[PDB]
Order: sequence, then C-alpha cells, then structure tokens
Amino acid sequence: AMASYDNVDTLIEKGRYNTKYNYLKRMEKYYPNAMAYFDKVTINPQGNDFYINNPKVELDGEPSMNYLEDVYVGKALLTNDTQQEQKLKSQSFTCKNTDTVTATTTHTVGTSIQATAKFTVPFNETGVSLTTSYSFANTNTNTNSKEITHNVPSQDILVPANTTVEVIAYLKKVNVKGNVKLVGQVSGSEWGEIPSYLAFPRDGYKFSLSDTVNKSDLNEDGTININGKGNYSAVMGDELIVKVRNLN
Amino acid sequence: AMASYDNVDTLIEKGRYNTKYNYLKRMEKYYPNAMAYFDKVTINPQGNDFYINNPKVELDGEPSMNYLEDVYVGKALLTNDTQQEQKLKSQSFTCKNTDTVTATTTHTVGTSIQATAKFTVPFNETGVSLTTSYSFANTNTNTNSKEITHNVPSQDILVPANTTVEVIAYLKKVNVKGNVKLVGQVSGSEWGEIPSYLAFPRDGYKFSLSDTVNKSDLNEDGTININGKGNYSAVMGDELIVKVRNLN
Amino acid sequence: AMASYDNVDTLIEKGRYNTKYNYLKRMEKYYPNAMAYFDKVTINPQGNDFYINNPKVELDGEPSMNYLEDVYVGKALLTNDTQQEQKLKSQSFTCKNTDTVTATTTHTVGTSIQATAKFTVPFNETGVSLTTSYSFANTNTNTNSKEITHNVPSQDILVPANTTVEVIAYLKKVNVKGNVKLVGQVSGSEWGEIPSYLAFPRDGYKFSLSDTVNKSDLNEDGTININGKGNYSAVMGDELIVKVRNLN
Amino acid sequence: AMASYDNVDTLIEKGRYNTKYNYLKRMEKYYPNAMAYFDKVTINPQGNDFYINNPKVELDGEPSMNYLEDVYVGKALLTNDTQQEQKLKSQSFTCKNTDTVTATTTHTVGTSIQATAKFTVPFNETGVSLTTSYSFANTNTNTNSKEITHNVPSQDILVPANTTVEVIAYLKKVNVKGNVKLVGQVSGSEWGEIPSYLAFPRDGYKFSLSDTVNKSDLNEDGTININGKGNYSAVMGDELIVKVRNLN
Amino acid sequence: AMASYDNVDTLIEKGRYNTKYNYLKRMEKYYPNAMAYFDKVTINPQGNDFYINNPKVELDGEPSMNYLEDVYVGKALLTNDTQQEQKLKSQSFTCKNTDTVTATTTHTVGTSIQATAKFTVPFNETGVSLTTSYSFANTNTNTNSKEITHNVPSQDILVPANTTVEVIAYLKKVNVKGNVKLVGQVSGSEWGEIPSYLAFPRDGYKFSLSDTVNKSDLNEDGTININGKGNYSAVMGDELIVKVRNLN
Amino acid sequence: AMASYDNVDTLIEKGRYNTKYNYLKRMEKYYPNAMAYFDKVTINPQGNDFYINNPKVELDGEPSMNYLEDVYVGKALLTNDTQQEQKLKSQSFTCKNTDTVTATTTHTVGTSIQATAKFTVPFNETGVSLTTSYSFANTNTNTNSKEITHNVPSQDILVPANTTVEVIAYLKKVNVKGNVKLVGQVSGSEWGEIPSYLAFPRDGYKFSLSDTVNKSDLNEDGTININGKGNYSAVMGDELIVKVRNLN
Amino acid sequence: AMASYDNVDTLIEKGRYNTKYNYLKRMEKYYPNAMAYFDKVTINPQGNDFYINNPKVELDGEPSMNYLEDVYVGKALLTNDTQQEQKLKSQSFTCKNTDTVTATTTHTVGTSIQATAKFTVPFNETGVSLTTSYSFANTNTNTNSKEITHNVPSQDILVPANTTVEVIAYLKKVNVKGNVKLVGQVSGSEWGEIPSYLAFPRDGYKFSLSDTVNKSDLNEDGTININGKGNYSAVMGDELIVKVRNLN
Repeated sequence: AMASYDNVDTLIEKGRYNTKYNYLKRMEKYYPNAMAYFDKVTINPQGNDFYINNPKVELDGEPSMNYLEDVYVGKALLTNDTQQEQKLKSQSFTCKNTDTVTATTTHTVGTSIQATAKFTVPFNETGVSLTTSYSFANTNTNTNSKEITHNVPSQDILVPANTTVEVIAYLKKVNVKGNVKLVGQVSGSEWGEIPSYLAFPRDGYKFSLSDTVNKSDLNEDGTININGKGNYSAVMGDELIVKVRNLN
Repeated sequence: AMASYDNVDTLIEKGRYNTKYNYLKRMEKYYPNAMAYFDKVTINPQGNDFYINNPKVELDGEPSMNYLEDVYVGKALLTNDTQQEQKLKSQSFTCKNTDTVTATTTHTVGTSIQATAKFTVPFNETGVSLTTSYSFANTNTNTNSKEITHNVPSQDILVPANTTVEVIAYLKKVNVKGNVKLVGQVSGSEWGEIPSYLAFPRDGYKFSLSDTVNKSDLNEDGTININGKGNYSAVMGDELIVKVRNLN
Repeated sequence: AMASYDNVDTLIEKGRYNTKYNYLKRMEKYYPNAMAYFDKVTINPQGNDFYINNPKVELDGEPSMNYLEDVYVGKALLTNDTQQEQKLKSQSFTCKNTDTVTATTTHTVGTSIQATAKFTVPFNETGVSLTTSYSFANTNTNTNSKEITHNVPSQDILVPANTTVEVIAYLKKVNVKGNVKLVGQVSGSEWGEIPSYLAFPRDGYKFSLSDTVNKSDLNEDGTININGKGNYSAVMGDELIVKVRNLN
Repeated sequence: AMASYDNVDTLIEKGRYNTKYNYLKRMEKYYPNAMAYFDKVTINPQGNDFYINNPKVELDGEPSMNYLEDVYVGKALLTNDTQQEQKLKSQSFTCKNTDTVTATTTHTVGTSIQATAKFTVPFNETGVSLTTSYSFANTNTNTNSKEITHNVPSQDILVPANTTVEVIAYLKKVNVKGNVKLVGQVSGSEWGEIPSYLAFPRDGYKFSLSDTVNKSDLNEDGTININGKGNYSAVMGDELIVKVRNLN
Repeated sequence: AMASYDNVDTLIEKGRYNTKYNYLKRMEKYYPNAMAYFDKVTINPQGNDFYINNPKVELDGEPSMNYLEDVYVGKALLTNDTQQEQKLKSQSFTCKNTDTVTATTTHTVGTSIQATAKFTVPFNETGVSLTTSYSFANTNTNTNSKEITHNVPSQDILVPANTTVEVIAYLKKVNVKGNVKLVGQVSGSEWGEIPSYLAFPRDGYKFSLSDTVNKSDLNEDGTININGKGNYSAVMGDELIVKVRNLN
Repeated sequence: AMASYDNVDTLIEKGRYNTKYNYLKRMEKYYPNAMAYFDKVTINPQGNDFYINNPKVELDGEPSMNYLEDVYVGKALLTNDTQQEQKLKSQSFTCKNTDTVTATTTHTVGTSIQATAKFTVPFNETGVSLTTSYSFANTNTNTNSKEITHNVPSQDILVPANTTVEVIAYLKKVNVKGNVKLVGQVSGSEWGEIPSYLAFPRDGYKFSLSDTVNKSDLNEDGTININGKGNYSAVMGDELIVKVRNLN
Repeated sequence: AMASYDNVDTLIEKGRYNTKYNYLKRMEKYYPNAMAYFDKVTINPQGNDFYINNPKVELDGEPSMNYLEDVYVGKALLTNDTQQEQKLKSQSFTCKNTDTVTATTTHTVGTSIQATAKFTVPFNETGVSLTTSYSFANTNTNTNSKEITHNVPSQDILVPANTTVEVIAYLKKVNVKGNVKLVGQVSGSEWGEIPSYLAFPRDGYKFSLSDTVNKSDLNEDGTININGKGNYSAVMGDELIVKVRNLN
C-alpha cells in the first residue's frame, strides 16, 4: 500500500533463506543428524520469473571499471587541401569472437552378402567371390555458436579548408560493476531445486515474492512496491577513448 | 451489428471449451465410464487462421519487464579539440546466437569382385588376389538455423568545441509481458486435434469464431466485432539505457 | 475495345473450367464411364506467363491481419545531459531463419592388389602379404538455402537538452490477406497438365487469355482490358509498433 | 554514313539466317538429300561480342509485369508523443536464396604390409599378425554459389508531434518484359556452332555485323548505325508498394 | 627530355618484338633451321613492374558497351498521404556469385595388432581374436574463393504531400571497352619467358622500358615521358537505368 | 584519505614482490637450500579483478608508433561535370583475418554378425556369408574463431561544379605504445599461482590492493586513491593517412 | 641533441651491415677460410620493434602507380521526371578474394573383439562370428583465412528536375610505390638471426638503434631524432575514376 522495498534482491535472498529454513525443517522425520547444518546446501535457482510492473530503471553513479586488455589503437591523419570545408572519415575496425559447440550422432545399419566360390580346376584354389553391400547412416547434428563483435566506428570530422585533424581511437575491453536504481511493482515466483547433500534428499522448492514480505505490504494486485537500486556487477564491456585534434 | 467483444481469447477459449464439451459428449456411445472427466484432456491447437479485418492495434500500458541478465556496458569518452563543433561516434556491439539443427541420411550400395588365385609353385601358397570395388552414396541433408542479433548502436554526439561527452550504453536481456489494445473484425476457424487420452480416442476438431458467439452478434460478412485489449506475455526482449553526459 | 474485366482470376478460373470441360469431353472415345465426373480432377497449373501491359497496381483497404506470434519487445531509455539537443539511437535486432536442403551423390571405383606369400620355413605359417589400393571418388553436391530476416531498426530520437525519451518497439509475425486494385492489359497463355485420375489419362492442356473471353472484348493487340481488384491472401509479414515518448 | 537500323536483333537474326543458308548450301557435296531442310537445325550462339560505341540507352514504355507470387507485407505503426517532430523508422526485411553446386574428386593410393605368424605351440593356432597401412588422398573441389537478395528497406517517416503514421510495404516477385530504346554504333562478330543434325555435320560458323548489312551502310570505322528499341523480355524482378499514411 | 610517347603499349610491344628478335638471333649456334620462323613463338609476360611516376589518368570517350544479359528490373510505387513531404525508399537487390577452389591432401599412417587364438576345445574351432588399431591422418587444405556482388541500391525519393512516385531500376551485365588517357613517367622492366617451341629451347627474357626507346628520350631519372591514351578492353561491368517519375 | 598513488602497477608489482617474499619465506621448513633464490620464480597472474571506482581515464601524449607493414594505398579521381556542386565518394576496402581453432572427439561403437555357411555340394567350397553391421558415432566439436577487420572507409567529397578532387588513403598496420592518465579508487584482489620450481612446490597466492599499501592510505570503503598515468604498450593498431586535394 | 637523421632505413641497414661485419669477424677462431666472404650471407630480420615517439608522418609526392588489371566499369543513367530536384543513386559493386589455409590432425585408437565359432553339425562349416568394435578419433584443426574486399560505392547525385546524369565508375587494381616523410624519435632493437652458410654457423644477432649511431647523436632518453622521408614501395592498391556528367 504505502510501504516499499529497496531491492528485488533483499526479497529473493530472503525467500531463499526461507526455503533453506523450511527444507532443513523438513529433515526432522528421518535424518535430523544434520539439522543445524545450515551451510554448504547450495540452494540454486532454476526458474526466476518475477515481473517489474511499470518499471522506471535509470542508472546512477559512474560504472566501476575493471580493465582487462587493450584491443586497438588507431590513428588517422585527415588532410584537406580543397579550398572548402570537407568532412573526412577515419578508419573502422571490428573484432569478432565466435565459439561454436556441436554434437552429432550417427546410426549406421549395414548389410553385406558374399558369394565366394572356388573352382580349383585351372590351378590351385583360384576362387572368385562377389560381395554386395548396403548401408544406411542417419545423423542428427545440432550446433550452437555465440558471436560477439566490438566495432570501433569511423568518425567523420569537419576538417577546415587547408588543415588536418588527427583522430585517435583507443578501444579497451573491460567488465564493469556499477549501480542502477529502479522503481516498480514486483510479483512472481521462483522455482528452483535444493541439491541433495550427500546425506540429504533433493527437493524442488518454489516460493513467490508475496509470501516473502509482510502481508499488507503488497498492493491490491499482489505486487509489492520496490524503490531502491540494483547492482549489475561483472558485465563484459568496452571503453572507447576518441581524441580528435586539429593540428596546423 | 452493435455488440462487440473484448478479446479474441474470450472467443478462442470459449470455442475450445465448446469443443471439449462436444467431444466428451461424443463418448456416450461406447466409453461413458470417463464422462464427467472434464480435465487432463489437453485440447491443443494446430491451425489457427482468424483474420482481424481493419485492425487498429496500439499498445497501452508500460511493458512489465522480467530481467534475465546483463549483456554489455560500454563507456566512451569523446574529446573534441578542433575549435569547431564536431560530431563524434561511440563504439558499437553486436551479440549473435545461432542454433543449427541438421538431419542427413546416406544410402550406400557397394559391390566388390575378388579374383584370388594361389600358385603354390614358387614356394608355399604365394597367391595373388585382385579385387575391384564400386559404391554409390546418396545423402540428403536439410538443416535449419535460427540466428538472433542484439545490436547496440553507435551514438553520434554533438560534442562542442573544446570539451568531452561521456556515453554509457547498458544493454540487458529481458522478456516482457505487457498489454495491447486492438479493434477490428475477427473471422475464421481453428482446426486442431483432441489427443487420445489413454482410454479415449483422437479426434480432429475444427470450430469457427462465428458459432462460438451469439448469432446476430456478427456483422453481415460473418465477422464479429472486437474492441478490447490482448496480452502478449513472455516475449523475448532487450532494454538499452543510454546516458550521454557532457563533462568539463 | 471498350469492355473490361474485374480480375485476372475471373479469366484464369474460367479458362481452367473450360479446360476441365474439354478434357472431360475428350473421354467420349473409350472411357465415358466417368463422364459427368466433373470433380476431383485437380487441374493444376504449371506455366503461367500472363503479362499485364501498362499496369497501375495500388493497394486499397487495410490489410487483414492474422497474428502468429510475438518476436521481440525492446525498450530503450535515452537520457541527454549535454546542454544541447542531441539525437540518440535505440538498439537494433535481427532474426534470421535459414533452411538448407542438400543432395550429394558419390561414385567410388576402388582397386586392390594383394600379394600374400607364406614361408612356413622359420616357424608355422609366417606369411607376409603386401597389398596396394587405389580408389576414385567423384561427388556432386548441389544445396539450396533460403534465408529470411526480420530486422527491427534503431530509431534516432531528437531528445531535448536535459530529458529522456522512451522508445518501445514491438515486432510481431503475421500473415496478411488484403486486397489490391490494378488496371492494365493482360495477355498470354497458361500451360499446365491434367493429372491422370486413377481411371483417366494425363494430358498437358494449354489455354490463353484470349480464347477465354468474348472476341472483340480484346484490344487490337490481343490484350484484354482489366480494371478491378486482386486478392493477395496468406502472405507472410510483420507488424512493428513503435511508441517514442518523452518522459520528464 | 546516313542510313541506320532499328535493332541489333534485326542484324543478329539476319546474320544467323545467312549462316543457316550458307551451311545448308555447303551440303551440296555429299549429303544433298536433306537440302531444302531449312528447319530443326538450331543454330545456337556461343561467342557474341558486338560493341555499341557511344551508346545512349534509355527505357521507354512502362514495363509489362508478370506477377509470380507475394513475398512480404509489413505494416508498421509509428507513434510520436514527444512534443516535437521526430523521424521514426519501420522494420526491414531481406529474403536470400542461395544455390550452390559442387564437384570434388578424390584420388587415394593406399599401401599395407601384414606380417602374420602362427605359433601353434601354446595352444591351437594362436597367431599374432601386425599390419601397417599408409594412404594418400588428394581431393580437388570447386564449388559455385549464386545468392540473390530482395531487401525491403526501412522507411524513415517524419511523424508530427503527437500523431502516428502507418506504413505498408508490399513486396512481390515478378518478371518483366518491357522495351528499351538505344542508339549507337554496333560492330563485331559472333562465333557459334551449327550442331550436327543426325544426318549432318557440326560446323563452327562466325559472322560479323558488317557483312550482314549493305556495304556503305557502315561508317568509316566499320560500325553500322543503330537507332531503334530493343526488348528485354523475361527479366526477374520485384515490385514494392509503399503507402505511408497519417492516421489521427 | 622533351620527347614523349603515346602509350605504354607502344613500348611494351616494341620491347617484346625486340626480345623475339634477340631470341631468334640466339639460334644461329646449333638450330638455325627455324631462323626466319618469326611466328607461333608466343612470348608471354610474367613479371610486369613498370611504374608511372606522377600519373594523371582520366577517362575520355564514352565506354563502348557489350550487353551480356539482364539481371533485374524492379518497380516501386511510393505513395504519400501524410500532409507533408516525406522521403520514401524503394527496394534493394544484390546478386552474389562465388567460385571456390579447394585442394587438400591427407597422409594416413595406420597400425594394427591382431592376437587371434583358437581353442577348438568346446566345439569346432571357436577362436577369439582381439585386434587394436591406431592411425594418424594429417590433412592440409588451402581453398580460394572469389565473390562478386552487383548491388542495386534503394533510392530515397522526395515524394510530395499527397502523390506517388514510380521508380524503375533496370540493372544489366555488360563488359566495356573504352579508352583512357594518361600522362606520366614510366620506368621499369618486364621479366617473362620464351616458351620452348617443339624444336626450340626455353629462355627467360627480361627487358626494361629504357632500352626499348631512343636514348636521350628519357629524363635524368631513367623515366620516359608518356602522354597519350591507353585502352581497357573487355572489363566486366554493369549498367543501371533509374527512372523516377511522379504520377498523379 | 588524502594520499594517492600514481599507478595501479606500482601496487600490483609491489604486491607480487610481497608474494614472492612470503612464498620464499615459507621455505624455511623443509627446503631452505634455495632460500635467497629470489629469481626465476615466475609469479604469474591468474585472477585480476581490481575495480577503479569513479574512473576518469583520458589519454595524454601522442602514441608512439611501431610500423609493421603497409596494407593498402587507394587513389580516387572524382570528376564533376554537372553544373552543380555534387558530393562524390571514393572506394572502400576491408581486410579480414580469421583464425579458427577446432577440437572434436568421436566415439564409435560398432557391432557385426556374420553367418557364413559353405555348401561344398555344387562344386568346391562355394559358401555364402551374410553379415549385418551396426555402429554409433557420437562426436563433440567446439571451435573458436577470432576475426579482425581493418576497414578503410569511403570519403564523400564536396567536389565543386566543374572540377576534380583526388583522394589518397594509405592504411598501415602498426602497434602502439603510448601513455594514459587516470584517476579513481582501486580496490580488489589478485589470485594467481606460484609455479613449482624444479625443487619447490606450487602455491596459489592471493593478495589484495589494501594490504599492499600503507593503512590509512585507503578511503573509508577500502579503496585507495590513484592519480597518475598507466602505460598501454604493444597494442595492435592502424594508421590512415587521407589527403583529399582539388586539382584543376 | 641537435643532429637528426633522414630515415629509419639508413639506421637499420647500417646496423645490419655492422652485424654482418661482427659476425664475419667472429669467424677468426676456427673457420677463417671464408673471411672476406662479405656476401650471400642473407642477414634476415625477425624481431623489429623500433618505436617512433611523437611521430608526424604525412605523405608527399603523388604515388607512383603500377597498373595490374581492370576490375569493373559501371555506367548508370539516372533520370528525374518528378518536377523536383531528387538525389538518385548508382549501383554498387564489391569484389572479395578469400584464401583459406587449414591443417588438421586426427589420432584414432580402435579396438575389436571377434568371437567366431564354427558348428560344422548342420552342414559343412556353417560358423557364426560376432565382432564388436570401439574407436576414438581426436582431431585438432586450426584454419586461417584472409579476405580482401574492393568495394566501389554507390554515388548519390543531385539530378535536377527534368534531366539525367551519367555516372561512370572505373575501378582498377594497382600497387603503388610513393614516398612518405616523417619526423620523430626512434628507439629500440632488432633481433634476427644470421642463417648458417653451408660452411658457417647460425647466430642470433640483436642490435639497437642507439649503438648504430654516433653517441651524443641521441637525446637524453636514448632516442635519436629522425627528420626525412621513408619509402613504401610495392603496396597493393586501387584506383577509382568517377565521372558524373549531366546530359540533356
């Protein structure tokens, strides 16, 4: 109604810590030997489907960078001698990286029929065999590739009449951490599974974002209000540094 | 004529619930043992062909987002030192994902002819055979790939004379739910099949959107008026967040 | 001269119904047992080559849509903080679907020559054979792929100085029915075949669009005037719904 | 000098009818039994190389269309709510069709050396053979693909402040006939062959476009003036019908 | 110094006719039987490396066309109904043609070890062999493809408020002859070979463009001045004919 | 708080020299024979994850170039004769270089059943065998390609009414060294390993950028301030030199 | 300090001639028989890494062209009949040339187990064998392709109201020689090897650009000043000749 929350994670982790509490409670039937064993249980997620009705995401704070490696540094010297202000372009550059994975299976069913026959009349054991084969292969491939391109564009620079500019692009591969603030109305469940510890069973939990928050803390349509900021740590990225400069 | 409906789904589901009623009625000949068994029958669709004459679709309400994972965060620092307002471009990024499926079948028909012959004269059993093969393989492949690209464009930013801008693109993969309102005139049939329950037969129903609505609730041309809103839950998507900012 | 027609189909179907009349007439020689059998004959087309001289096609009426499935919904939040009206771009998206078909045939012709020889002197039957193979494979592949792309573009939006826009693209796959009106002068023949009914022969008809219309209903150059509207039912398609909106 | 011709075809066909006259004349040596046999001779072309010096081609008359099939119909609804005249883009579409042809040939030359040896000491006939193979395959592939794309572009539409446009692209595959008028100076030969009729020989004719026209009907440089119109029947094609329309 | 030449070909052919003179002179040692045999010698080029210092190429004269075949004719009808002057685009078209050539070679080295052994105790000759293979294939492929694209662009046409335009693109494949005039300073050698006539030897000539022209006809830096026009016969090409036309 | 550092490298190398000190200290238990052996130990990195919160990177100093080889030099002569200022384009050029790496593994499991039988009745030993095979291959490929493109763009040049321009692009492949200055707040650890010297063990170190700097030299959030310049030696690159020039 | 050099080549060749002097000096120990043998030694480079700090490259002098062959000549006739100044586009053209190189190696390890058994009871020697195979192939491919594209763009031409333009693009493949002037500060070494002459050893030289120039001819940071011009002979290239012309 009027109360809101500051993350979807403060709800998801609270629900998972409720699931790890319920599942460990469910062990007071036959295996209460590991009861207070509230660790190394590894509740993993499998089916997140929360929806943020009416979302208003927008990023705040500069992204925190983790620099991996340089990719390209391209200079370009664009001279104009045409008694008129031209618009010259520097060079481009793309860097693909494909990773294919394939798994095919063949089933062959052959069949042969030999009809050997030895005469032994002309000279010793001069036989003549005549076989006939037939086979049938039936393969079933299904590959999967994931391509990723980092294109450095080609800047068009208004170079004046008789002068040069000097562009320097410097691409670099990073992965960022950052923060992002959003508001909205979350609602929905999460089905996963509790992997069987080597003395425990495997159970398929499923909780919702309505039984993990105080009742009457949700709107009339089951949605609970969030107004906070979510993190997006460890996201692959880029960083271009262009420096166009007129030298004359 | 003057009466309209608020979905095509309120017609499709009503027709399917009519088909599940008729098909269960058809069991009072030989197998009325499971008669009130109005469940687990799984009437599946196979041949939807309704046409919305004169459609006026338009989306209302902000799409409800379900955030899957981050794809890319790309910063770009575009400096201008050219005593003139330039227009500099940040870097691009594409992310493909192909999934190929293949099924080939080979038919081979070989044939060999051996002509062995043992002399036994020079020394023990020194024979010399001479075979001759011939085969014929005839394969028939037919693959199928489905590629999907999420391209983050390269913004061109009017950076003033001696200053820098600082673009931050942040792509994210989501799948949305939303609502969409449309008006028009639906008309057409739906042919599917009723899968045979383990004590039931399989029958190929086919109903239309004219016998699932009150007669004289359709126009002169068989079409029934709809004026409402249709849902589009669970649609793969994206979400870009660009923040160009002049720092100086 | 002065009389015109309202379709090319009212001519094509009339010619085919003339061909099905002539071919059934041709059965009063040996097989008049199925004479009034004016059905299940399946006159199929094979060689349409009518030309519409001076065509003036133009579509009338909104296309009737048949909605198949959603493909993509992409939001984009483009913020400007640069004290200047920038032009920011949302993200793109492409969706390919390739279907390859292949048929190769290999012809192999091998040849071997074995020269076994058993010494039997050192110990029991210690022979040493030396064969020599030679083969020749000659394959002939000819594949065929058909790719189809549904590209959602990247809108560039004039976002004012310090504010954001909020683009929502929503692609959807449909196949449309519609109507299309054209005028012109049709002329030309249609060669097909009449498939042999299980008590009938196969005959290769060929009629023209000049002997299927009243004589003197054609111009001096054999062409007959059409002025009407042709249908284009069941054509694969798309439907994009863009909604750019300034939120502040 | 001052006389010109109205086609290059009225020259090519006249030269071929001269070649078919000369070649049939050449049969009064040994086989004059089929002499007036001025048909079913099938003079085919092999080496056209006429050049049209100073050409002035330009198309006249609307192309005569032969409609094959519809390819795509794409609607797009572009709404603007930004208090400013934006320029929004509809969706694109491409349709490839590749046809590959391949022909590879492998030559294998193997060689084996077996060294079997039966002990017969431990128990019955317990021999141990040890072979050694070596082969050499040398293949030579040379494929050939021909791709063809029909791209429907993405129109950018100036949609006013608070309103929508409604684009409808309708691609269609046709092949056209048309006419085209050109002037210039043709000159050059045509080498082909006269296929051997089943009672006739095969001869490799070669005529020029200077001995097929009245002498002094050519300029000083051997070229003969043409001023007419050439046909281009049966050319694969497209037909797009865009209808942008502002609805409000 | 002050004398110039009118081709590089009048130098290259003169040098080759000097080489064919020298090489035939070199036959007065052992084989002067074919001495005046100044024909069928086929001096072929292998190593042209002349450089045109300070070139000023520019084409004169319209290219002489040799028409091969039509490729595409695409009509497009772009209607505007938006109470504003829009800019609509017609459809595109590309036509690829790839020709791949491949040559791989495999070297296999196998090895087997069989260990057959016949018991003959349980019943007649019930032996059990156990072989073990090992091979090593080492292939080396190196292909080569040459793709060629003929792209017909998509014209954007300023269609006025309520009216239509009607674009007609007509691509055609030709190969042109033309002339081209250039000035500059040529200098450099040409190494080829004189193929051995069936009574002659093979010799590897090498002449320069300084010993094929009168001395003091070259500048101080060995370069000889050319000022003339060079031909470019038989060059694959295109010919587009666009005709945008406003019909209303 | 108030003290900052001038590199992230002066921290990383100091931490690694601390790790090489600790690990060599850890050898005074069993192997102090190589104790002062402070070399040839090769502490390699494996898990860098420092984040630069609030980074302000910007390049200073011109990049130091190391010229590898020329790639392309493309002239273009764009003449205008249209009594109007046109905008003509020069030619483009791209240079890809792909390097694929593949590793597949097949597992085959065959099975045959022969049923030979010798009659010996008609003549000597005329037997007839009939075998039947069945196999199952299951391969698992996973390739990896890395493409790199160096695109030289196509400059559009405003050539005046009756005159020519003369563009000269000159791409060249280099790899640069340069310097880059950044400020920010670094924080995070580095997990690697100390490879086992041939008399030493292997240990997996892990240090952070907070225990390698004087305490109270870090902010309240564990981050240590950096304000200096980092090097980016040996980065593949390009260098374009465009020279548009109006000649008349 | 104040003295500079006019090439990097006058330094590299001087250093190599110093290396060839030192290495030949090193032969007065055991093999002084070939001492003055100052030729056919072929000092080849392997590890150039000189860096030109603060480079100011810029091309002088028109490139000297060596014409290889014509690639394409494309005419285009763009007519405007729209009572308005349109902007029409000519056709494009691309010419790829890929060269792939591949090297894969397979390692197979098979294993079979036969279990033959001859009954001899029903009739003569009617045995039944049953084998069982198993193999394991492990291949490792790594290809490498190098694509090169020569794209002729599609000029957009402002054709006036009722008139035509006539574009002629003429691409041509050349390789240029040219000169290029640069200034900067070179510094760095060159590691190569001296290949072993058939009576000599192989030695891996390594010299720097600081011990090949007079000391105190270098700046304080080891760099030696260059101010001259470097050549770039034999660089693959293009040459486009566009001639737009308004004919009316």
